[PDB]
Amino acid sequence: EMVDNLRGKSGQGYYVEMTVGSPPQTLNILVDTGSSNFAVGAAPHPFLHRYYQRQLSSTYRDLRKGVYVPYTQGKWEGELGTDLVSIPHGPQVTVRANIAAITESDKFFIQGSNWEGILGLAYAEIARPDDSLEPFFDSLVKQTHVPNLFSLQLCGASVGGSMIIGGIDHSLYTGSLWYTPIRREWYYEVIIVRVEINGQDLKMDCKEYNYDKSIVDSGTTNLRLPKKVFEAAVKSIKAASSTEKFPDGFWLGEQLVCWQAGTTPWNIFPVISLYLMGEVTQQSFRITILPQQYLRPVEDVATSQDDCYKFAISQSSTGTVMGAVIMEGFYVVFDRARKRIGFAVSACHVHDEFRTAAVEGPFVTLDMEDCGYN
Ligand SMILES: CCc1cn2c3c(cc(C(=O)N[C@@H](Cc4ccccc4)[C@H](O)CNCc4cccc(OC)c4)cc13)N(C)S(=O)(=O)CC2
Repeated sequence: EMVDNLRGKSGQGYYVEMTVGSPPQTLNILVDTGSSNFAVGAAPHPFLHRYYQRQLSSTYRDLRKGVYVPYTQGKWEGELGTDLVSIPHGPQVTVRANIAAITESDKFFIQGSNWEGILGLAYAEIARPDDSLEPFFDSLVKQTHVPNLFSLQLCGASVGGSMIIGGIDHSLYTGSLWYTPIRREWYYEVIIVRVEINGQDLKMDCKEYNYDKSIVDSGTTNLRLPKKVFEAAVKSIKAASSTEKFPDGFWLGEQLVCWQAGTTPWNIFPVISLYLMGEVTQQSFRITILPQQYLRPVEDVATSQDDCYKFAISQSSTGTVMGAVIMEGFYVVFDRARKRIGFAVSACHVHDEFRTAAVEGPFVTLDMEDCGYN
């Protein structure tokens, strides 16, 4: 019943339908494992088709406290309160939850995105103003009998997917689920132990891959990498694809690359393998990323004699972010109850006739180094 309950536009997030207040007000809400505040547009905005009207909800309670939340992209400010919330195509329950009513924002809402708010699915430790503001999923678990776990199947301009709350839907993946430990419960922080481009190790001290943290983040589009790792990755992808020369602006994500419709040279771009820490000492597994994932299609009727793409790997000063283009084609299980993240090949997996995205292991390392940065 919960399958295919996500929609979205490429590069603009995935959202689920929710209702807030009594009587229920329907809003589309972006699913974000990279933050912990539930917030909704609550005042008119040029890019909002609708917004939360507190005056029409008898169950709304003002907490008489303001809140400000800056993301990597965009920021908003709002007023804290609580109200009743439901998920029409999720669990059939109603819970009272904290809600930030967004009254002002900057570069947060996206023109034509079809969502009006954001659902932060991470832990209280990174909630604003502080960790006493209980996140939605915590409220959901406390107030209902829903198991402490959710899974995301994000599929690759209209896109779709499934958010399954309370369990795992085996129809959504094939093969085995591999688990990596959640290192610390704030973001969904994980540990990358090795990175290869077309089978070739980048050969860095593995702490570099996790400077200063690595997270799984559905609310971020790109694979974001620490500067040192980003430069190494680009050098290696350039080398692999050297049969064609692209403008420096493409690698900086400032420019599109286009080919005649249907002629994208996928084969000249390498597969990227990210090895994640396993649940056993010095063991790991890898997820493999095809160019069909990290070259993101940019839909534009004006350019449609061609297929055009943006490079969806970018530089970070705040650690590695495994964003939506990494999650796409995998079934990702956020197993909060057992403090682990599971990965499996998704039913909507990425592949052509030569290569397939994969989740595989086990791999062993002799080096006994802890790859966590802290
Ligand atoms: C999906 C819209 C989007 C596009 N892009 C990006 C983007 C970042 C974020 C981003 O910051 N997303 C946060 C949520 C969000 C979703 C839609 C629109 C605006 C923001 C996400 O929560 C980031 N999670 C890490 C983080 C960083 C800083 C403060 C936080 O506070 C708790 C959380 C969103 C987009 N870039 C930096 S990027 O390199 O992935 C490429 C462009």
